[PDB]
Amino acid sequence: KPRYKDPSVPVEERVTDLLGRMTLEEKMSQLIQGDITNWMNETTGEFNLTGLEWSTKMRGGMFYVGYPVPWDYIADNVKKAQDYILQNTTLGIPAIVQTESLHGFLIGNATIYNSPIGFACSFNPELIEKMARLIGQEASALGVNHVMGPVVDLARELRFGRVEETYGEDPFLAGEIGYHYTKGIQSHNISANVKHFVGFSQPEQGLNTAPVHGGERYLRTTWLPSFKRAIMDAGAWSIMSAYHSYDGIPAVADYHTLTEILREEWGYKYWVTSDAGASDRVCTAFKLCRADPIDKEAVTLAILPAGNDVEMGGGSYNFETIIDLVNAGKLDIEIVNTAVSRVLRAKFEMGLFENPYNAAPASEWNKLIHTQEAVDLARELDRESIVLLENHDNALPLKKSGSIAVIGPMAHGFMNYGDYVVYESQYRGVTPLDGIKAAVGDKATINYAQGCERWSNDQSGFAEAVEAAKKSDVAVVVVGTWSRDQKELWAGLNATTGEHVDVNSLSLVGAQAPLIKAIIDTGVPTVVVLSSGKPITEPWLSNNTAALVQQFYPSEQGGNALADVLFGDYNPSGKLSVSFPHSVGDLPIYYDYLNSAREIGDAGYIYSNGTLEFGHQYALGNPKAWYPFGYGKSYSSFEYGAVKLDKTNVTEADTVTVSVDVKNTDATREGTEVVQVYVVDEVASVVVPNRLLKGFKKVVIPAGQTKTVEIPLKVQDLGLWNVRMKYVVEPGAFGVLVGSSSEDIRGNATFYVQ
Amino acid sequence: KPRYKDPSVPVEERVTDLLGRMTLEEKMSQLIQGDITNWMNETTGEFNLTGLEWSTKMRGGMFYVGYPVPWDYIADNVKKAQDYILQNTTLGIPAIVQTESLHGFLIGNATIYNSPIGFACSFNPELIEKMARLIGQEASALGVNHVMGPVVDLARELRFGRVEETYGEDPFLAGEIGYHYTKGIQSHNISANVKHFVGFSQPEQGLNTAPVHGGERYLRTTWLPSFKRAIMDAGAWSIMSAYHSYDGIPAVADYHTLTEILREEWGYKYWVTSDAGASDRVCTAFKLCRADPIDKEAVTLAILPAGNDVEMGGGSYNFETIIDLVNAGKLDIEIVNTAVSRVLRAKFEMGLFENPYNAAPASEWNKLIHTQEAVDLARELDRESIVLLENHDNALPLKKSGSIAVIGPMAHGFMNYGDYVVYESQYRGVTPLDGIKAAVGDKATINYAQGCERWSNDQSGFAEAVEAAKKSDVAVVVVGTWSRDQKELWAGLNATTGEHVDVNSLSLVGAQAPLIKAIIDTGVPTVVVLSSGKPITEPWLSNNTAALVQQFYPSEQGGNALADVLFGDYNPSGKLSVSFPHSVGDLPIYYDYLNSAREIGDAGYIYSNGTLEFGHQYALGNPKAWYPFGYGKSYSSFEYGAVKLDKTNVTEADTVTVSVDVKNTDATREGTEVVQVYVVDEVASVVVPNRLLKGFKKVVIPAGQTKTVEIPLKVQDLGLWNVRMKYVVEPGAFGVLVGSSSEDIRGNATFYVQ
Ligand SMILES: *[C@@H]1O[C@H](CO)[C@@H](O[C@@H]2O[C@H](CO)[C@@H](O)[C@H](O)[C@H]2NC(C)=O)[C@H](O)[C@H]1NC(C)=O
Ligand SMILES: *[C@@H]1O[C@H](CO)[C@@H](O[C@@H]2O[C@H](CO)[C@@H](O)[C@H](O)[C@H]2NC(C)=O)[C@H](O)[C@H]1NC(C)=O
Ligand SMILES: *[C@@H]1O[C@H](CO)[C@@H](O[C@@H]2O[C@H](CO)[C@@H](O)[C@H](O)[C@H]2NC(C)=O)[C@H](O)[C@H]1NC(C)=O
Ligand SMILES: *[C@@H]1O[C@H](CO)[C@@H](O[C@@H]2O[C@H](CO)[C@@H](O)[C@H](O)[C@H]2NC(C)=O)[C@H](O)[C@H]1NC(C)=O
Ligand SMILES: *[C@@H]1O[C@H](CO)[C@@H](O[C@@H]2O[C@H](CO)[C@@H](O)[C@H](O)[C@H]2NC(C)=O)[C@H](O)[C@H]1NC(C)=O
Ligand SMILES: *[C@@H]1O[C@H](CO)[C@@H](O[C@@H]2O[C@H](CO)[C@@H](O)[C@H](O)[C@H]2NC(C)=O)[C@H](O)[C@H]1NC(C)=O
Ligand SMILES: O[C@@H]1[C@@H](O)[C@@H](O)O[C@H](CO[C@H]2OC[C@@H](O)[C@H](O)[C@H]2O)[C@H]1O
Ligand SMILES: O[C@@H]1[C@@H](O)[C@@H](O)O[C@H](CO[C@H]2OC[C@@H](O)[C@H](O)[C@H]2O)[C@H]1O
Ligand SMILES: O[C@@H]1[C@@H](O)[C@H](O)O[C@H](CO[C@H]2OC[C@@H](O)[C@H](O)[C@H]2O)[C@H]1O
Ligand SMILES: O[C@@H]1[C@@H](O)[C@H](O)O[C@H](CO[C@H]2OC[C@@H](O)[C@H](O)[C@H]2O)[C@H]1O
Ligand SMILES: O[C@@H]1[C@@H](O)[C@H](O)O[C@H](CO[C@H]2OC[C@@H](O)[C@H](O)[C@H]2O)[C@H]1O
Ligand SMILES: O[C@@H]1[C@@H](O)[C@H](O)O[C@H](CO[C@H]2OC[C@@H](O)[C@H](O)[C@H]2O)[C@H]1O
Ligand SMILES: *[C@@H]1O[C@H](CO)[C@@H](O)[C@H](O)[C@H]1NC(C)=O
Ligand SMILES: *[C@@H]1O[C@H](CO)[C@@H](O)[C@H](O)[C@H]1NC(C)=O
Ligand SMILES: *[C@@H]1O[C@H](CO)[C@@H](O)[C@H](O)[C@H]1NC(C)=O
Ligand SMILES: *[C@@H]1O[C@H](CO)[C@@H](O)[C@H](O)[C@H]1NC(C)=O
Ligand SMILES: *[C@@H]1O[C@H](CO)[C@@H](O)[C@H](O)[C@H]1NC(C)=O
Ligand SMILES: *[C@@H]1O[C@H](CO)[C@@H](O)[C@H](O)[C@H]1NC(C)=O
Ligand SMILES: *[C@@H]1O[C@H](CO)[C@@H](O)[C@H](O)[C@H]1NC(C)=O
Ligand SMILES: *[C@@H]1O[C@H](CO)[C@@H](O)[C@H](O)[C@H]1NC(C)=O
Ligand SMILES: *[C@@H]1O[C@H](CO)[C@@H](O)[C@H](O)[C@H]1NC(C)=O
Ligand SMILES: OC[C@H]1O[C@@H](O)[C@H](O)[C@@H](O)[C@@H]1O
Ligand SMILES: [Ca+2]
Ligand SMILES: [Ca+2]
Repeated sequence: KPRYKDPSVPVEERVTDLLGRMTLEEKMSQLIQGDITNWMNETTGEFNLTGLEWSTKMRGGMFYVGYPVPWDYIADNVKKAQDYILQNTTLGIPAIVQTESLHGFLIGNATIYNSPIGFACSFNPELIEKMARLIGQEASALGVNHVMGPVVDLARELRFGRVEETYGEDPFLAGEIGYHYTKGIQSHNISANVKHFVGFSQPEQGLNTAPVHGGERYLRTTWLPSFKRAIMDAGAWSIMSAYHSYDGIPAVADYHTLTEILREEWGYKYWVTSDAGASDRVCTAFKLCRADPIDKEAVTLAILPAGNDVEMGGGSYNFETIIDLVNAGKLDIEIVNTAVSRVLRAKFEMGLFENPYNAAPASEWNKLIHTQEAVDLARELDRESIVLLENHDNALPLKKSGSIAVIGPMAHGFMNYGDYVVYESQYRGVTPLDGIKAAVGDKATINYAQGCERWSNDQSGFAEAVEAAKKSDVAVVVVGTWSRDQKELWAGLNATTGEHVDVNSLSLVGAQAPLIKAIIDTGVPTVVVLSSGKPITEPWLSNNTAALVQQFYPSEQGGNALADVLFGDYNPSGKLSVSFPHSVGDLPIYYDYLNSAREIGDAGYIYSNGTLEFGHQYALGNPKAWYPFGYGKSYSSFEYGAVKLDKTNVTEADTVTVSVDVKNTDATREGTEVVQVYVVDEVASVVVPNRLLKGFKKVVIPAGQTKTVEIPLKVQDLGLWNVRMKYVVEPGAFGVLVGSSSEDIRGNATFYVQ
Repeated sequence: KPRYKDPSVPVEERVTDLLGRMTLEEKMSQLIQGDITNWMNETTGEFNLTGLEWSTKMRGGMFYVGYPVPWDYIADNVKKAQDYILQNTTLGIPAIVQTESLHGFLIGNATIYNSPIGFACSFNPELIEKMARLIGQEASALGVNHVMGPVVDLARELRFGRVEETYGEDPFLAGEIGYHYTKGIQSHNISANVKHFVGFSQPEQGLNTAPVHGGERYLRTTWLPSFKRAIMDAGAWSIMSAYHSYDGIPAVADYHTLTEILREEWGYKYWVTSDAGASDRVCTAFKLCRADPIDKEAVTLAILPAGNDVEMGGGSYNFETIIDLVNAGKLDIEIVNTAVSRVLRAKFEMGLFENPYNAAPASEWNKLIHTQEAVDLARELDRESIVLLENHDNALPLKKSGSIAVIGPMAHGFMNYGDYVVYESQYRGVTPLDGIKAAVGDKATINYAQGCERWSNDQSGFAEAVEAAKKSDVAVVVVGTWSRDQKELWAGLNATTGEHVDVNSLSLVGAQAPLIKAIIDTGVPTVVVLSSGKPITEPWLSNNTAALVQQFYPSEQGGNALADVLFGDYNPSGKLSVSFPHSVGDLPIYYDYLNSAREIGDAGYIYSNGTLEFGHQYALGNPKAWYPFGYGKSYSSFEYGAVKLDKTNVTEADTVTVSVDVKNTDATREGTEVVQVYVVDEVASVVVPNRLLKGFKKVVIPAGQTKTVEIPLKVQDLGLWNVRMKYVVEPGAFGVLVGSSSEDIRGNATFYVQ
């Protein structure tokens, strides 16, 4: 009876015991990612035993299963791989089984939630946790025990294609959502995988994987906090390192971040994997070794001792030279032993040695995957993510009567999903047109016209659209950006957002802006719905439409959720997770800019009648956000009382509770507000962000009633990185600005740290 | 009599002697900038004795004289200040007498050279040195002994209003020009003033004085090298610190840069002044101390011990609290003593204690200022800075015969000077129209038409322009950007470039692009001249005009210089000092991007007929330069032979000389080429720039002849900053790429470092 098999023995002693029974070859095998296709034929489902035996021996620690196949192909062949480990290897080390989960378990006919940038707008981390739990349920059903999420990168570069995959631009919010997500996944003993460590998503020129300029204080002030919450506090069992270099040091090879910060400072106990092909990039993109033939040893010497424990597939599998480098004396066995230990500790605490078989039987899959609870939750969360940008003279909510024109490329014909959905997902789900027809039934006339193709400047289709609008009491125009599923994205089909789809303009592409202009000119009240993955720059829309609504890439219930809002069954509650600029010329546009930024001189202006009004910052434009972070209106209005602090004179050990009474001045309907708390460190030893979101609360306030909102601020989380790169909460004054948005402040107070 | 007065005693013992006799009140007075208007009425020229006595006492180390007044107001009131120091103070410490010299001595009716971004295109640093020498002549004639330049900031953020004030985007070329300029000035015992230390010109959003994101490897690799050549090798007697923060440490308050790098590592012997009001900014913009009432003590404690010796005017004169900080035990007298020493040491090296009186007599000023030598040099340097972008079917050079149309707002009416020009300068100089009339005389008919105003979308004038085109054999259209003189810029008049004039678009403002199209559509061969202070994004110009010419902001001879190129008396030789992007959405665009940047995937495209070809980087745009760094054409073609290296296997200590034979293949005419040499560090320990200019040579090659060019590369200048932030020249291969531009490479070789 070997000690590592005994669950009453403590985790460290189990790891120590298993580690001393392993050959170097078996150690290597834990640190190299395999793939299910090594033994599963992707088109037929046929099983290659030889392929299984080799993959287990050479790269058996964990394997990827994200292919667009039927459910049984994954379940049967995961099961066969775990049967084989258990009965046909000496040590029986269970496999970690990897897929994508970003806004849904990446398999055909599982539940699709709205894209991350969108559900960040909900400001509802409890509901996001519920989502992660149901995602975990769907994945666990087929034998998966690891998911490659959450993404805790920040949307600080709007031209970048993966903005949609983030939880917005603010460290705190992305931190809270990442924590709740990770916790909901790990409730099912499924490993999360926090990505992409660290500083990834401010690439130069906005281009996918390009390097990032920045210093250490910005890394520690802005980029790392969202990793810290998911890692230390939610106990994430795995981390993915990134494709970029940060101030010239590749993320996959950065000792300072991967070892000094992650292990020494934060106490991280588990493993880091490279991104896909990111090992090879060390020679091929960064030029830190010879690319042809690729210097496998150099790759390994750069990334394993830095702290990147596991090499992912998609590269040249450079970690096969581990054995050679250990025998040459060039790599100490302890470095390997530490990486292996990190992988095994994860597996013990996940419970994999006790229950390695995860999958439910074939007959239960339909009762675990795409359940009503999950569908309903997708509608609920999507509905709570929609942001009302504008609403003039009670144009919304619409009446369920009269005639309604439904116009635009995004209104029907295809579901406008974000990236990280499976092939052909776009052919199911509730479109905006579907949603509107089902909301009105027989009580109103719906006049549908496509208007234009999203990918064309052709205006052929405008006459049909204009006619639709002119014979209607109101017009809804659905436009935006679009992405592609995992097959069509990498086959090169046209898109405006997603991984490896970066833009040099945030204006509506093609015929979409003229389409809107054609409908407005009819004089019919025109509501624009932006259906998209990131900000869109059309400032003229604000005051030239009846109303303007933002639904970031929808869920499979997108159209029901949109109509819930359009017709008033749900009073819209979303707040912006990311700031909207006036133009791509104005970037970056994040609300948390350091003091001495943004607010400098006078802005100029180009009028639509042709007049130029010259200014300075800028000569003919405006560096201020068109819409700031945390902006969002309601059909109700909210009145804030005096802000009240439970403590005024405090120590860095204390918690200052922010209190404020919020009244719903709407007599007829219940309304939801997101009370936001911004902390300002008034006087500092180094330059700090002008303001920071440090707490918030989403509250449902009955018509005419008042609710008391309490938001805790832990003083220890409000510090800075001083000139010696030490974290300190300096004695002095801290402003507390409480509001409806990052600019829309309704009250303030001040506490004093001693 | 005292040892500090003795020119045989060495400088360090002179400084010691003088310092030991000074009161604390006298030491303060050295470190606070005065102003000549403290005793000279700007309007009348009347003398305030009281004012002089107060200024000398409290702020008499140095004073500013950059006011738009007559020559005698500066000369007489400078002399009265130096007379008063000698005769009526105890110690007789002569004043440093400060003005602006950026592209000309800043006083009415002096010689105006073309803007720095322009003269960097000459790639002719010996000629720039002559310019700096004549500039020193004009300044010295009126008693000035210090000039606030060169600008060694890099043009890395094209939205920033001060691109025109830099020598382009490249560290090497800015370092060479800065050195030569610094030497030309100091040849007259006029102190140079290397600005703006350090990392100023990549402000967030491009806004004036906004903070900069970057790490220390970027600072060391890219920003510091231009400072280093001017400071360490040219022996610059002063430095000015900047308005910005770099990774959240204010430039004015950065011990690491101002002291550890600048003194401990570079051995810099002299003094640093703040920028204008930059002291106050520690509290007011950066919020590192109370702003109202401003914490003078805290400002002083932040900047003086960091290594910023001297406080400029334009703030609250916070250094007046030095005396109080010393009395309270909070500031060590030795900090003050070192700052003063630095100022006094500079004064001794300048020879000021031996010759306090600079000025020439009133009767000689017309023989020292605006001489034919300076004026002619202005034309020569300007014509050498013009860059030929396109020239289809030998449209250029033009014939001095037939009819010529001269069109556009910048062709006549005003001179399109850059910033750092004095009030009403724009009403003198040679316009493009002036120069074109003088070139042809009566041999050609010249048909003028303004076309449009630069500041208006009004197209009233287009008929007149079209008409002028239709009755000419060829058309010249001069459009671009504009700036303002020192009064008009700061009184808020309209502009597209200049200090505090930043832009969110690089497209032609107003009617200028439709003006061009109107003239083109007429069928008449159209030559476009771009007259501007930064890149302009109009890709369609390249293949829809007969020729395309860049003239960055001209000298007072700009029209002649332009005419000299257009009609072929001078064969154009300019090469770009900065890269031209396709759009403002494509930024940044510098040629020296780190490996893994710029060249990532396929680019999309928007056809003029509306068709959309979707790509990836970007969906509908191109991140590649429209015109790269070092691009420039000739009326001749150049054929490059084999690149040879005098040494192949070398050490850190050696110098590798590059050699190549270049043939002018034009039978009829002499041609100038700028052979440029790029180094590639092929395999590195950290991520380095993809290629860097490390050498060039401008060569005049006769018709049909071949000329051997030799460019030296010192190996110790080709290193990087490794993972421990040490400078090292790592053993291995270095590629040598020899070319007509940073893209257009014609030959190569490799040497190896052992
Ligand atoms: C079953 O799996 C093995 C892989 O383990 C396959 O064998 C490989 O065949 C390819 C041919 O392209 C060779 O390049 C490799 O060197 C082989 N590797 C090994 C380890 O055998 C085999 O082709 C698979 N068979 C089927 C029918 O799918
Ligand atoms: C997650 O994994 C842990 C580890 O296997 C599970 O906790 C154990 O459950 C058994 C009962 O089957 C208990 O006797 C042990 O005391 C528990 N161990 C620890 C360390 O807590 C847990 O049940 C699994 N959770 C889920 C949701 O499957
Ligand atoms: C953008 O993508 C769509 C595919 O979603 C392209 O449309 C198809 O084009 C082919 C012709 O090449 C037709 O046979 C298909 O029937 C079209 N499908 C649809 C749904 O229209 C579209 O042409 C692409 N556009 C651009 C500009 O690349
Ligand atoms: C001559 O210079 C002195 C400066 O020493 C001027 O005196 C100042 O007068 C103004 C009145 O507007 C006050 O704000 C200052 O506080 C005074 N300063 C001092 C130190 O006395 C004097 O007014 C000047 N006279 C002129 C130009 O005619
Ligand atoms: C620049 O200043 C230096 C220092 O005052 C001048 O050099 C001195 O000139 C005297 C006679 O005129 C010589 O006898 C000394 O040997 C020189 N001293 C040093 C230290 O060089 C120099 O002439 C000045 N240059 C100009 C152009 O005015
Ligand atoms: C840009 O500035 C110019 C001056 O260079 C303005 O033109 C002047 O306008 C005033 C009227 O306000 C007149 O008194 C002058 O006669 C005008 N000068 C010229 C040369 O025409 C111009 O209006 C400004 N434009 C904008 C849009 O601000
Ligand atoms: O429909 C509601 C109104 O009943 C009222 O409560 O104000 C809400 C917000 O409207 C303001 O902000 C958005 C802008 O578009 C409006 O002009 C402004 O009144 C609204 O939603
Ligand atoms: O007019 C001269 C010609 O004598 C010849 O030598 O080529 C020169 C360079 O021309 C090329 O580059 C610029 C493009 O505009 C041309 O079409 C291309 O042939 C030219 O200036
Ligand atoms: O057996 C399951 C079904 O119960 C479930 O509802 O659909 C799954 C996915 O299969 C369809 O969509 C994706 C493609 O891979 C298949 O070809 C489709 O039939 C089934 O596996
Ligand atoms: O978020 C990461 C991406 O950065 C990256 O491009 O793809 C990853 C998924 O990689 C899988 O697919 C490709 C295979 O080669 C790998 O082995 C897989 O793990 C994302 O999670
Ligand atoms: O006397 C000199 C002239 O010799 C010189 O050529 O011009 C100088 C500047 O004079 C004009 O420009 C600046 C303004 O302040 C003056 O009032 C102008 O006349 C003269 O000082
Ligand atoms: O290049 C610097 C600029 O950054 C700054 O804005 O102005 C300086 C000139 O300062 C003079 O003008 C204003 C006065 O208050 C100062 O005392 C002067 O030295 C430029 O050199
Ligand atoms: C899967 O099976 C089919 C033939 O039955 C074949 O076309 C395909 O290449 C197979 N793939 C592998 C890896 O064996
Ligand atoms: C695994 O081991 C068992 C013996 O316990 C055997 O029955 C089975 O066939 C083996 N399978 C493989 C694939 O080696
Ligand atoms: C729309 O009008 C409102 C009120 O007049 C104004 O505050 C807002 O700035 C305008 N928005 C835009 C984008 O012009
Ligand atoms: C254009 O709009 C602005 C609005 O105030 C105004 O100054 C100007 O007179 C208008 N111009 C024309 C041509 O109507
Ligand atoms: C906070 O402390 C200051 C210390 O001077 C005191 O004036 C003030 O009364 C305190 N406030 C409260 C609410 O106790
Ligand atoms: C200069 O003198 C005039 C009148 O002689 C006076 O009105 C003006 O204020 C003075 N200027 C300054 C700046 O003192
Ligand atoms: C300066 O000194 C001399 C005495 O050498 C005296 O004649 C003159 O009046 C003094 N000037 C002033 C302004 O005090
Ligand atoms: C102009 O045409 C040339 C020659 O075909 C081509 O290489 C170049 O890319 C074109 N430039 C632009 C900006 O269209
Ligand atoms: C637009 O130009 C492109 C040039 O390749 C061509 O393919 C396309 O057919 C043109 N447009 C139309 C409507 O024919
Ligand atoms: O080239 C690398 C890329 O190739 C694609 O096939 C994968 O799906 C991506 O996730 C991967 O990063
Ligand atoms: Ca503070
Ligand atoms: Ca090397």
